[PDB]
Amino acid sequence: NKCDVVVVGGGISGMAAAKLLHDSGLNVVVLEARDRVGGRTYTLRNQKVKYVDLGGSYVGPTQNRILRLAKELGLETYKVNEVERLIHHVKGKSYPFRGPFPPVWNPITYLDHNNFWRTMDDMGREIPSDAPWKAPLAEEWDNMTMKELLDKLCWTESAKQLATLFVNLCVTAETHEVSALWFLWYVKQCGGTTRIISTTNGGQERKFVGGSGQVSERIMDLLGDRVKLERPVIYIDQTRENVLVETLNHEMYEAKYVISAIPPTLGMKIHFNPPLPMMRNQMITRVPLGSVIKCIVYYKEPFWRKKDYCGTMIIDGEEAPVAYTLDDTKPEGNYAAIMGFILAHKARKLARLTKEERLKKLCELYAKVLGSLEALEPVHYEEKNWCEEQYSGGCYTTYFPPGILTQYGRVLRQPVDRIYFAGTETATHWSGYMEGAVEAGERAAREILHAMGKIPEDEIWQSEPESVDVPAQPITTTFLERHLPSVPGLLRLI
Amino acid sequence: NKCDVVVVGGGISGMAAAKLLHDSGLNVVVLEARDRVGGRTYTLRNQKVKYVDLGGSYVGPTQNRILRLAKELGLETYKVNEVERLIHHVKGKSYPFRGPFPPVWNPITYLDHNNFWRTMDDMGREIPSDAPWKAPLAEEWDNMTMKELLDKLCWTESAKQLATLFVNLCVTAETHEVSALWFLWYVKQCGGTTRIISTTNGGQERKFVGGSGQVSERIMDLLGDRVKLERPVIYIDQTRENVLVETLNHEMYEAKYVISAIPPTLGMKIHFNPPLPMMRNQMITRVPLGSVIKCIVYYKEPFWRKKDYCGTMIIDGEEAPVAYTLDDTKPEGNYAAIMGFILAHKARKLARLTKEERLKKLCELYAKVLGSLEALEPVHYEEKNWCEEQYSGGCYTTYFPPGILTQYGRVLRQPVDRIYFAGTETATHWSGYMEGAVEAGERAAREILHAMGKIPEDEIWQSEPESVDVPAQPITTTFLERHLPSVPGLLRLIGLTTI
Ligand SMILES: *Cc1cc2c(cc1C)nc1c(=O)[nH]c(=O)nc-1n2C[C@H](O)[C@H](O)[C@H](O)COP(=O)(O)OP(=O)(O)OC[C@H]1O[C@@H](n2cnc3c(N)ncnc32)[C@H](O)[C@@H]1O
Ligand SMILES: *Cc1cc2c(cc1C)nc1c(=O)[nH]c(=O)nc-1n2C[C@H](O)[C@H](O)[C@H](O)COP(=O)(O)OP(=O)(O)OC[C@H]1O[C@@H](n2cnc3c(N)ncnc32)[C@H](O)[C@@H]1O
Ligand SMILES: CN(Cc1ccccc1)Cc1ccc(COc2ccc3c(CO)cc(=O)oc3c2)cc1
Ligand SMILES: CN(Cc1ccccc1)Cc1ccc(COc2ccc3c(CO)cc(=O)oc3c2)cc1
Repeated sequence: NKCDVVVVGGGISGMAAAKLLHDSGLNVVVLEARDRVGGRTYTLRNQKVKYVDLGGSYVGPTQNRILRLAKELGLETYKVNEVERLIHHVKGKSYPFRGPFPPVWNPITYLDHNNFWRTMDDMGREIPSDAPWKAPLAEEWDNMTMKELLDKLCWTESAKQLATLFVNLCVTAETHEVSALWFLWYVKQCGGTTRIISTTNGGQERKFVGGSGQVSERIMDLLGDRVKLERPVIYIDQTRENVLVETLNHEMYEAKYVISAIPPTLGMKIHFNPPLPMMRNQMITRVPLGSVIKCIVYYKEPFWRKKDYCGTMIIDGEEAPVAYTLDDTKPEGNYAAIMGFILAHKARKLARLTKEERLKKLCELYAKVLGSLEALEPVHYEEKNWCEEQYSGGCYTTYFPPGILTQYGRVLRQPVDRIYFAGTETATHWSGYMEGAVEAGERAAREILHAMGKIPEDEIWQSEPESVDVPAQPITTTFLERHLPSVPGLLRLI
Repeated sequence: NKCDVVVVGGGISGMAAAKLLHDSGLNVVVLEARDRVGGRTYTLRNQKVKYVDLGGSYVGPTQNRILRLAKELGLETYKVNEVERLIHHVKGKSYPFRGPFPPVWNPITYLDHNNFWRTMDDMGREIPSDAPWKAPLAEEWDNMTMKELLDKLCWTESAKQLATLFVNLCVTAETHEVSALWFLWYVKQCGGTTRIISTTNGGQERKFVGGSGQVSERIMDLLGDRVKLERPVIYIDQTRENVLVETLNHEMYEAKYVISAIPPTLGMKIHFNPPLPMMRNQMITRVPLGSVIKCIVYYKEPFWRKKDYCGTMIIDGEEAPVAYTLDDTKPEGNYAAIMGFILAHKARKLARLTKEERLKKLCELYAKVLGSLEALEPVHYEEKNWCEEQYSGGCYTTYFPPGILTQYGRVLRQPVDRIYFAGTETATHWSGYMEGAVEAGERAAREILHAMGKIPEDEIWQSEPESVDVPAQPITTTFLERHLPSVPGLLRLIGLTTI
């Protein structure tokens, strides 16, 4: 019935918001559509896997809010295995390498590849994190897909395939589907190409012991009966003195304020009175989520480490179901496993198959990439197709098609009367990640503390001290990386 | 509570479906979200306008189903005024012309222009109406925006600017927003470039006496109390023997089948049990509608006719609020009016102005374009911003961004258990129009008649006799239009001849 704030959605963002309001002395209710909390994080437990992250999993340096929240809740991290060599599989062959991205040996291709990622970072430096529509070339860049940008920029097929794989892996969408402006903002607001792609010293450095689902679960433990499971919100009425929020199971919640902590497009599942203003009414029809099946094959031992492979595979080409993998073995060396993503159009394609059919295809691919018959002998398999989730819409995050971010992007976090907007999509650092979810939940919470007169405006956005446990090292470039010419640049000099 | 078929949506599609099902003996209920039927058609009546269409309005040759439905309901059509000259306004100057598109005198530009719409129609013939994703180059065309297609095809800026305006007018979206495959399909399934753009012998030839809103209102008259206004559907449960459909005002309806006759993305407003299959689940987050404000400025007299202007203006330029107008004078010659569209990014930009400020900007534009100070003397104004409609999502219709139609297109009208899909977006001919609404509504109803064993499979898709009142002149080309080279084709002829 009555409270101070109703939070819609019990993902990390909603939970982080609810925890902050609760800790400040307000009465909060969290309305969650599903029979669980965690949303796009989900940790499955059984005896075969012990625990496995089937959704969001990795955290790394510069993600200081999720690390502080998780540490307070009593969680600890361990490092993803990256002691041995990475593998780039291209044109049916495996090339082992060390470092964040595969070395290029052909000198023309080297120039072209080097220029491409240098250029993504250069372009990013002109895009404000909190307002990408204010980039000097915002409209130009927003009216191009990433496919067009890559066709203009890449002179070699081989750099273009690498760059395409990069886009597919970062945002689980095809290059032709996404705005260039949006994608370039996305990379930049994670701290750039190196930081976004890297395990060591990057976004995939670490996992939580026991799974990331414990973040949402432990906050639920704190809030007790204030969290209502299987309460999908259908109706929010703001015509009266207090805000009225109705659920599908026929309950009514009354509050001074609401935090919407759901993906923007899932706003469509709610009937509003009065209707939303025009820009938000259209925006929420224009912002899909990507497509991904997360797949984990278990083995008796981490047999790849014997061949001096870490388990990371970057896999080129149309025929491979999986483009990217990481070692998902536990810290102790047991429950050996490879984690792989079936991305974008391959997710639509292979979802038709049975679970056993997908396992066979993955095992045969890994046998080829890792060069071991051991890969043909899985002891267990887990997978989740996030495309089929009614209350997520896909994974990892919301992508913006061409034209949308400049026309509608301004309204993402704009309050609608007494509704404030959270969700990772509204963050300005690591938006799309669990880190963004924390930033956005806590920021929306503090917007409401400010509307209530409890805090000054300058405390709505709060900086975060660096994690002592997971410090950031500088991102560096070499002299040659910075000043080698592009392919057209070399041509002009001839 | 109990019936044979619940129809969700009381637009033309829903009402056509419900009418067919009722006439064949079944017990139907229509659940409509709004306090009125008609959806994206809406006829306003007051003493200043008598009546005016603020949404869907025009019908034309080849739209035989809406013409038949309208005629059986006791409606009549009249011709939109195209007696005098059209105007093309570009770079601040007005160029009167006759015929469907502004003729191009600069020969190079002529070749480029000619080639552009010829290539639109050529590519269109590659694309099956009922399965655009089966075109031989479906993938390549779908992975491209219309902006990229026009940048490759137009060797002159003037052709490119005309092509851009064509896309904005047809689908109320920017060239960079829409899939090339989708747009080429959309045009082809309307009968091609000429048919879609034309007043005489095209989509905009006629209007209903009294407004298009009467189609929905008259079917509601025939169905009586079976139509339920202010029943937004929130929940559809298919787990039991009978389908359960729940509304926001707390009513439960129980049926054998459901027709969903709402724009695909407004399917998001419904919670499904069991959950939708993956492909539909994602598809309905990927298919927005366009952006338009429809504006009608009333004048003492249709003063433009006296200058030998019919009232049609094709207006190119960033400063121009309105890109296209038609004469909206009553057939009796009174309530003189100009109907205009504010399209795509201009809808967004100008929505933040007041009604009075928008009227002012339109008048100043019309005055310049028509060369007439009388345009600054309006007697009345009406407008409707469709972008602000919770239960439409925009107008005229749904567009597909790059990559969506090939990946998700095949599930648009794929039934989900005992839910069948209508709405104009699921039609194969004049999808996006009132015609497509009628086609899709009647087809979905007949899918259900087949499921119930009342008709054979070959009667689901039914052809439509040609209107005797609105006969279709065929679309013809001249020899020169068919065989004149493109710009790069001419350049090839030049390089070859000089060797
Ligand atoms: C799915 C996924 C995500 C993911 C990733 C891999 C996959 C396969 N890998 C990641 C990673 O390694 N590291 C990382 O930091 N993030 C990763 N991601 C993304 C990450 O999981 C997400 O950014 C994050 O979990 C998003 O959190 P947020 O709190 O913003 O959103 P959410 O989890 O979707 O929660 C929304 C909740 O709202 C409920 N809901 C939806 N509709 C309603 C209604 N109408 N009423 C009530 N509740 C509603 C949802 O059920 C959900 O719980
Ligand atoms: C908006 C517009 C449309 C239009 C046009 C100009 C404008 C500004 N010009 C046209 C023209 O000149 N000639 C023509 O043939 N078409 C033109 N268009 C398009 C035309 O209006 C539409 O194609 C057509 O009206 C679509 O009919 P359909 O029946 O397919 O779709 P609808 O009208 O949107 O009806 C949907 C109904 O469903 C209700 N609804 C929505 N959600 C719910 C829920 N959850 N529960 C119950 N009911 C729901 C809507 O309220 C609506 O009545
Ligand atoms: C193909 N690419 C080329 C390249 C790109 C940029 C700069 C230099 C070279 C190398 C590369 C290496 C590793 C990656 C991995 O990137 C990600 C990005 C986001 C995630 C996420 C998102 O949360 C989850 C995850 O499990 O793994 C990820 C992995 C991408 C691209
Ligand atoms: C700019 N263009 C150039 C061109 C386009 C194609 C072939 C040759 C030249 C000419 C032109 C002229 C008129 C039009 C008008 O097109 C439409 C399309 C759909 C509608 C619709 C859709 O319902 C409603 C309406 O009131 O007006 C429309 C008007 C478009 C294009």
